[PDB]
Amino acid sequence: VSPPPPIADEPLTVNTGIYLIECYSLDDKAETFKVNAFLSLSWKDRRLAFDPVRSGVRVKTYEPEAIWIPEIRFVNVENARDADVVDISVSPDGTVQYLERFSARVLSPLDFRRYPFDSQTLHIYLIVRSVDTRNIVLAVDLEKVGKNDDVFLTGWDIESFTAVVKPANFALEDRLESKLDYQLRISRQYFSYIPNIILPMLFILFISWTAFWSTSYEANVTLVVSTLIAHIAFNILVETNLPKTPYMTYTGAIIFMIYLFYFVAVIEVTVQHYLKVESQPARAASITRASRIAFPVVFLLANIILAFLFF
Amino acid sequence: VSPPPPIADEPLTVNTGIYLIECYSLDDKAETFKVNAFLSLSWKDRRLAFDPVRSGVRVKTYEPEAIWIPEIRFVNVENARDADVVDISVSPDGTVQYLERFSARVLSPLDFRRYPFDSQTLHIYLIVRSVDTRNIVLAVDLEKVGKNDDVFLTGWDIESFTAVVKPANFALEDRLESKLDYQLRISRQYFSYIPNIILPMLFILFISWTAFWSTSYEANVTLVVSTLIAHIAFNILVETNLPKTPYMTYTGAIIFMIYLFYFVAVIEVTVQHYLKVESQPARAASITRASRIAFPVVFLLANIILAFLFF
Amino acid sequence: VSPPPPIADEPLTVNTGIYLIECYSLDDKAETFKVNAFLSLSWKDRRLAFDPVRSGVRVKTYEPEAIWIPEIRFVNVENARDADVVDISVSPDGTVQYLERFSARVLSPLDFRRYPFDSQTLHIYLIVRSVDTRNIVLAVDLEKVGKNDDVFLTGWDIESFTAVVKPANFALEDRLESKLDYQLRISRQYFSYIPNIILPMLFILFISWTAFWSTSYEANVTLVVSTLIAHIAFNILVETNLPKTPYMTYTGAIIFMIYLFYFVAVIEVTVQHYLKVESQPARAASITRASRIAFPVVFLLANIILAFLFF
Amino acid sequence: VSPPPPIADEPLTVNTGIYLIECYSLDDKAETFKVNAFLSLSWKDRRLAFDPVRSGVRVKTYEPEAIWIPEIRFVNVENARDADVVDISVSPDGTVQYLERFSARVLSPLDFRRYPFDSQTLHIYLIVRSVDTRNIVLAVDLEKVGKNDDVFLTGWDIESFTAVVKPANFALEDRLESKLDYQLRISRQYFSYIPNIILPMLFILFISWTAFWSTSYEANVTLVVSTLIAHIAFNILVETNLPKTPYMTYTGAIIFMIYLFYFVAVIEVTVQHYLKVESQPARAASITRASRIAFPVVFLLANIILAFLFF
Amino acid sequence: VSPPPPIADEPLTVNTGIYLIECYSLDDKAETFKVNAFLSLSWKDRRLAFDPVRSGVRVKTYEPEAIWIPEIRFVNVENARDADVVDISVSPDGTVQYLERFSARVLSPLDFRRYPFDSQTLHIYLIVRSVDTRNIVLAVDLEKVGKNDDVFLTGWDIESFTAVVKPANFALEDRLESKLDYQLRISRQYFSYIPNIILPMLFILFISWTAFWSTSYEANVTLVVSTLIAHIAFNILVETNLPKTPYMTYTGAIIFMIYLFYFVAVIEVTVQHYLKVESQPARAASITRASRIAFPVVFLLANIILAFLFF
Ligand SMILES: [Cl-]
Ligand SMILES: [Cl-]
Ligand SMILES: [Cl-]
Ligand SMILES: [Cl-]
Ligand SMILES: [Cl-]
Ligand SMILES: [Cl-]
Ligand SMILES: [Cl-]
Ligand code: NA
Ligand code: NA
Ligand code: NA
Ligand code: NA
Ligand code: NA
Ligand code: NA
Repeated sequence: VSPPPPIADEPLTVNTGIYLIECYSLDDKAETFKVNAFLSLSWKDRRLAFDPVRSGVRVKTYEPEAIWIPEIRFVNVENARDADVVDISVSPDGTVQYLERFSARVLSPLDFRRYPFDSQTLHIYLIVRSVDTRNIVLAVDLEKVGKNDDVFLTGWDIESFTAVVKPANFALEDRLESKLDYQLRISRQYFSYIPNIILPMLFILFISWTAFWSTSYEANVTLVVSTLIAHIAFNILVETNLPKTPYMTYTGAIIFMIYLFYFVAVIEVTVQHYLKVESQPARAASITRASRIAFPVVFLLANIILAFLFF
Repeated sequence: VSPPPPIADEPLTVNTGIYLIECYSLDDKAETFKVNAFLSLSWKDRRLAFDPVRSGVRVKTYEPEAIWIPEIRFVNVENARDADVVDISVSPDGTVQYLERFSARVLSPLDFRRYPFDSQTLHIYLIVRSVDTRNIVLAVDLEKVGKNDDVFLTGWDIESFTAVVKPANFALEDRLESKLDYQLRISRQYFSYIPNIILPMLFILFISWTAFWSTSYEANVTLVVSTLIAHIAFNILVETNLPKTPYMTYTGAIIFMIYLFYFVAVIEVTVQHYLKVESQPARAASITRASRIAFPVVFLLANIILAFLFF
Repeated sequence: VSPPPPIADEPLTVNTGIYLIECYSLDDKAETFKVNAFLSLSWKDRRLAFDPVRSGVRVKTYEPEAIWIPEIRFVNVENARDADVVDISVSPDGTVQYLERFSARVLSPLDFRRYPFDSQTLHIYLIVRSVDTRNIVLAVDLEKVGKNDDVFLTGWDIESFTAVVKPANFALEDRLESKLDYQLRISRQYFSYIPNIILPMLFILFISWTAFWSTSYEANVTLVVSTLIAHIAFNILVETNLPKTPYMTYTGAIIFMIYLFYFVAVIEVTVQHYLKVESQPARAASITRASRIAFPVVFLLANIILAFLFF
Repeated sequence: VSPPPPIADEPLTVNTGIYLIECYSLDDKAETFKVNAFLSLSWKDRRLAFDPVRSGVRVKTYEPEAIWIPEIRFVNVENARDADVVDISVSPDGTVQYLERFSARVLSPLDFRRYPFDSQTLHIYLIVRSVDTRNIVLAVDLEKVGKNDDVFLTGWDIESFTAVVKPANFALEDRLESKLDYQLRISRQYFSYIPNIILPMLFILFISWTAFWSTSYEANVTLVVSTLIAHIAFNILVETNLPKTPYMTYTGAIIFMIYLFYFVAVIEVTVQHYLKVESQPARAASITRASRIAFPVVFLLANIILAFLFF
Repeated sequence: VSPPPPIADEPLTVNTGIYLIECYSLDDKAETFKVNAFLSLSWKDRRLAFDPVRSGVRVKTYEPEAIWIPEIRFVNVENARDADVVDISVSPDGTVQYLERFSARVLSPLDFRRYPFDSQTLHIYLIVRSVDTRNIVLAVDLEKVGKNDDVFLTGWDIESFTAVVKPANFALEDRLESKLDYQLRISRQYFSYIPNIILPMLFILFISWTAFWSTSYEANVTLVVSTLIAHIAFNILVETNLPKTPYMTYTGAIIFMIYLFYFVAVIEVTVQHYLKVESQPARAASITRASRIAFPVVFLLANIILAFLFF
């Protein structure tokens, strides 16, 4: 088999569509997601044309090996897609309608800057390479792009699944390549982060601030050091759910800042004890009373600054 | 091979059945389960009809390649099922009996709202896409739906395996699609959660309440902060066995609420110490004595409220 | 190819044997084990019979495709076995000798009631489904059942590998099915649990009891709470190596009971401090002295009761 | 099929190229990385030459089975590459142009000495084994070596992808072997290590040094021991992201050194308490005051020495 | 295809060789290692004899399916090897030279008694089963046994790769089997265990001994209990890298013994406090002073005894 011959000098247009059946396993650390979908292909092959009257058939079915089929690949996949051909239908003018169901693990970078209040645009890049005989170009049949209503991605909200209609045509290894960008827009369900990480982390921080209403150094050291350790546990927990980024994430920024608050609280607790031992408690009392206001105020303002820089 | 031709205009009815052999790996985080089962298919193909008197044979056995077989797929699977054909039998009137043994990893959402006292309905969706020549519709042969007595799903009780007899017929990418819903009803074995998570979590909480019978601030801080850390460990342990949900689970609610009790216990311990330092112990004594009753009472009532909202 | 025809009305007897080459990966949480073995099959096929004199051979070697071979399956496997045919040999009277080497992941429930002093019976269920043409029944050739001397299952002692000689014949979807039960008896190597979990867990408990020889409330609180946290760590460690069971395991029972001992030790430490503060130390001394005997005595008796109930 | 015959006595030159499409999963512990790339091959097969004016066709497209193709393998792969042939083109003179898209998991040792400020040279070794008929030698077509602009390796910066043009020709098992070295130069994005591991580890260390401004032994013991435990947690966290090395890494050296600082701080806190109990506080005061300067000074100098030895 | 016929009555000798290309993933817990190697095979099949004059060629190249190939298997593999035939060369007398490149996960028991200062002998067992027509025996061609210079097993030193030249010929299921033992001798790189586990574990132990220079019970309890918890963390860390053994490992013995030292240190700290409360500090001072010498001395002697018993 060889590619369909051009009537004039035109490129062969392969119309495409992706219909999502299942979306699962969005792995943040790996920056991958698994997909199960229909891939539809359509092109004209004059050599397969027929007259309906003398044939007695309005449509003709073929086996993949019997006819020429464009070698369509995904750019951003781990391994080649697992595909099973569903149907190959030919109309009288030789218009081929190809349908396959596939499953693939897709590599798509994620922007963690606003985590866990982030949104992402996942990409599925469709590609075809041209042959010596002719140039093969991809197109989007919008009527064949979509997703099942039941498509759920655990921990995410699916906003839209659209295709950038104009392909990116370019040369690769001295042959032209036609690339389409299918975009799946998603937004993270931040809900669970509030009772599981955010609030517990705030509670332990506020508990360390009770040391500003205590003159007991031994108790103060216990309050600040114990809560700091619990903060380290949350920092470790958060970083296990995320890849290493060359930038600060919103959560990472807050987590990092909270260490400064623990560090300054230890200085305050030390200064307070030192003065009381040096028979200067009036003074230590001034520092402690100021700290009761300063710590929550600086915490609020620093958070407003951070939220502003990130959102 | 091509589909059996219609006598009139009727759709081809493919009778189905699923008989569960093994159920394993119900993964809560992934919202998947693995299944090993028999898939039974039955349809009439008049082209295969024969005379039983002259043939002397009641049944003819065919190889899958020799005859036309409907392309039956599962909607909610990770990858296409791993199937092995067991038997193909044809009756004299041309009724085909197909039997395969398959294994598949099934995607089925779980409702964690009542965890670990939850029940689930797992789904296995069977599907067929109509061909250009004719419309294919699915039916349930109840005589071929079931499960082996030894079918065990570790940590769950299997209640029933039934099929919704009426298929969901709909158009998808300009063809008809016939979908059947096989339902596996299961209930979680909550037993182990009691001695492993629930009771240990209650013991540490009650231990924090012994601070209401102590005037030692240093010991009190140690009691409340140490048990709080142990509570954080249980919170982390619980969240590792569960996916992130856009809602509160029953366990999540209790775990979250317990933080409030630790937070208020720290305030009480602080207030008590502050008053004793300020030479107001009679007052501190009133707050501490009230706390001895208030803490267990509010804990009981808050739990009754939560159990009511969730069950 | 079709099954051997019956001389009278007899079912076809397929003689079986399993010879274990390798046993590995007994996964307690998954309740699976991996096996690498020889599967031997033998049956009479008269159509294959030959005269040794005429043919000039005493044995005939065929390829699997050339002759009829029974469709033998394993019931309790995750996926169908990975098998490679080693030999097919036909004797002059049509006695077929089939040999394959296979590997499979087997599902076999485990009873954790006596963990880590437990013994198990792993099962490998061989099955055959009858054909329209004839009924197929399985038998055990004891001369072909065994295991390599070097077969080792990490963390277990292999006791025996035997087969229940009488098959379980039953109807499944109006066809006879013949099931054989191959049993691998194993006993857990409990050794390492003693220095790694049991003794460390007892040491920390005994350390909590030193609080019965101390009047220092602050030190007592530190002793009991710190050791309780270490006990929580061991509880978590143990539960990670085990699946969730709808029953109490021996270790689970001891682990759970030890919490009660920590809880009562906290009450004692609290009561002691409360009385001393209330200027009643003579009394507190009576409770503390009683506790020094009561705690180890009740611990020993409770352990004798538990060991009795479990063994 | 057999290899192309030599015109004189020359070895067959197979021109190669690797074009990276995707780079993912650089696993530090496993010392592996996954790659998805184009592999291009070119050689002269005179038996395939044709006339350009007579034939009318400028290029002939063959199926892999139709022609002789050199058996090209990767040395440093876990399993054989997953490959799909994209195109085979023959020019009039018989120059074959082969193109495949492959995916592979590559074993490539990493030097962790400067971790997390390390750079690596990943290798992809291409190999060909000569045949009895003739010797096969590899060459690099630099026009066919490259990488997609979008190639991202999470947590790393990709510097260059080049090939050592001169193959390593050697005898192995009495036949010639021709090996090419493709080099992917990468540098680790150390950014995230600063707020996640480095700074938290420095903060806890500085917190231990507040014990040099405290006379309270009980508080000092709590400060030094608690922070040491947090240091152990960071040591464990770091070692989980790294394989075991027969050398010290930069981070490993710092982590190890910090233990010495905790050890000496415990000695100081002990010495201070001992002297105060012995009614020698003037002296304990001299040791404590010296420690306030000595600890940060020795820490700075030891770090300058370490950075010098490692960079 | 059938086996080559014997000239007299001798068994067919299949000469073997294994050349290691890659060694990776030595998994201590699983007692497995992955291997990528060349498997060379050589046997005489006179039925393949040819005249170079008539056929033109001096050596014939065959496809595996075209000729008889001995069914060579590995005994100790999880699944059947992933193999790809590199060459099948037949010389005029009928001597076959077979070369395949394979990858396999090998089961090989490990002796952890001296861990992490242990050495191992990994085995790769090659096997052939005899057929009816004739007996097959294996031999080692030493010229074809070896390893690539670049072969590295992360965390191990490779000493030698040799074969036991004499096969183990034995009967199995009424047929002969010929088994060869390929041995890979390795020694563990213990380096990293010193700064990561050994020294940190010794530092925390020595820190607990500072309690012998302190009269503060509350500080002593904190010193001994905190370091004990850190010791538990190291015990857990070590046991995660190792399988459960029915014997004591060297590290396991030291780790276990250190618990006894913590237990006795708690007794000492308790005894000291008890006597001081009972107004007997002179005596308490004698016990504490003795402990300062006894603890390090008994620790040194117990380690000399253990090192002696293990090495
Ligand atoms: Cl693809
Ligand atoms: Cl499917
Ligand atoms: Cl099976
Ligand atoms: Cl029955
Ligand atoms: Cl029957
Ligand atoms: Cl390869
Ligand atoms: Cl093998
Ligand atoms: Na084609
Ligand atoms: Na068919
Ligand atoms: Na057969
Ligand atoms: Na070829
Ligand atoms: Na304390
Ligand atoms: Na063969």
